[PDB]
Amino acid sequence: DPLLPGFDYLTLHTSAARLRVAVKGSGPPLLLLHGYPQTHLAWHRIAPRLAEDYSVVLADLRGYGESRALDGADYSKAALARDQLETMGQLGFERFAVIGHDRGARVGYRLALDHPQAVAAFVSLTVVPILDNWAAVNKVFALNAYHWFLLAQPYDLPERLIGADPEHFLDYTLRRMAQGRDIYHPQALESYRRAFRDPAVRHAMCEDYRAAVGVDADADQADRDAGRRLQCPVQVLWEERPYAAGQHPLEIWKTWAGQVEGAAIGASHMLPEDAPDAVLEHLLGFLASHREALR
Amino acid sequence: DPLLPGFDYLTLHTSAARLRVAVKGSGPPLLLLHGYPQTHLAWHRIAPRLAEDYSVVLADLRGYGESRALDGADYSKAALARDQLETMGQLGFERFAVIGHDRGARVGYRLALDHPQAVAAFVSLTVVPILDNWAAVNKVFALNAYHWFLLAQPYDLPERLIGADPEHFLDYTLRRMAQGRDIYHPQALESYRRAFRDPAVRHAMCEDYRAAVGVDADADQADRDAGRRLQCPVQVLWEERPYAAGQHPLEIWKTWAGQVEGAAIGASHMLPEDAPDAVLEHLLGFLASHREALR
Repeated sequence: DPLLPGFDYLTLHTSAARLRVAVKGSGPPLLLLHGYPQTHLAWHRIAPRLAEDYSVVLADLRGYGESRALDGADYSKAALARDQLETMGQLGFERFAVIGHDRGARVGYRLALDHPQAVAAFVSLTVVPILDNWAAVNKVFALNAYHWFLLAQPYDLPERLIGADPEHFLDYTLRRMAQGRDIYHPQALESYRRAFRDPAVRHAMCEDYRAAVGVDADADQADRDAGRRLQCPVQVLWEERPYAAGQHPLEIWKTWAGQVEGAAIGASHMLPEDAPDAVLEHLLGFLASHREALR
Repeated sequence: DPLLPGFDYLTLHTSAARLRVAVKGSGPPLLLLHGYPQTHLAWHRIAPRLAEDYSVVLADLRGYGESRALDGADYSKAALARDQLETMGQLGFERFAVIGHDRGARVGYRLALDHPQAVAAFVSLTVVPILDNWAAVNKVFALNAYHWFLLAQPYDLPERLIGADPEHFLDYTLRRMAQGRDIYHPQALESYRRAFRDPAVRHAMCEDYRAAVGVDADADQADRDAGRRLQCPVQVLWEERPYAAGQHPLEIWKTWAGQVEGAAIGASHMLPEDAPDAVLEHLLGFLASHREALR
């Protein structure tokens, strides 16, 4: 079966970037933002169903997939959030919903915090804000999430290590993230592979991880200091696994937003590809219940 | 000037290993154990002065330098501590002092805990027990010490990453550890380089880091559970830098031993090569004050 039947592939030119987007549908707009180490194809099992009722926009994040900075460039969440405002603006949308997974949910919440008039609703798949992740670091988190600390090392240490046999590191990572499950469509896999083989993409990924340690975390701290919260309805869909005290995703989001719901999904971290029907059921229910927000 | 003038280079055959040792001197025995990513040459600025008054034994740790396991082998601190008992035994010593740096101080304290009748005195350069290190893990520790979490990843992930351009990773690490200071004698450097270019050595280093997460930490927990402490005089020489509450090396050692002294040294982590005269002053003073222990 076809990946993204009827999606129109575009390149958009912004002030700081050349961005790959794919679009389909009619009605209220939804922007869907993939994570690491993937691309917009990560949404292939979800986006077509959504395009039956909504305007659907899929982007590659700056530096990932086929999207690229024009330059020394800024790969901070704030900067990639600006990319999203400009992308949706050009396509004709000043206000829209945002559904993110992994790094894209990080671009998502930054965008909703910086530009609350632009974000109608926000869905996070598997993510809480980086400020909360950093406070929870301990031995087992650093082991499970070792790459968060390797990829943030100064330029060019991690680029040299991951750049040696790129496809091997890519595949290993993907298998680990999926808990060994056969969820990667063979054609989407070659797309994830060719991006990771591009040294520019690997560099942009490292820059993302550096920004997570630094400027992104500073931004989140300044918001918590100001008591600034997301102003729209929020849904969080999380991986079913134990959460320590204070680390439950629903409880964490409730400290960032006045209007929060969510649900556990019995699949791996890679929710879009591993549990698309479960996710879709919750997404569709959430967007329906908040159709007034989308107006 | 010559590295290790008058040291006799030996190979010793134990039950589980083929070990490189270098020896010189006469009088009470001292065993000196290097750290990562080095070899016994790391002691070249200290060992000759000590051999003027003591029997001096330098070893390469199992898997590092020219030492190797006979096999699937065990690279846990307990196992390498057994190597030390056997090495000193063969050379004619049933009881001896132990001076360790970095990983060798970890072999050292395990040996002193498991075999208190064999250890007359113990010096740690830059090290506290791994149980204490794990309890202190937070965001900045995982960034500073990223390799502790990369090298512990399942076989063969880290071996593939570090094995790509070995000498480049080796040199980078060495420069980072020395805080950019020109402390590496050009001939000792080629020795550290040729070991790291050996895939067997890189594998043994990863196994060390895995054992630190697992069996080593379990061993330390079981000792603390039993209230078992080192029975000999202890000296700790530490890098002059800020220490958080409960993390001061002197305070930590006092929870592991009844007889503890120490001092801050104004140099980098690589104390044997960066501050040999400062270290020697404290070592010599400590061994002199405890000459009754050495009997």
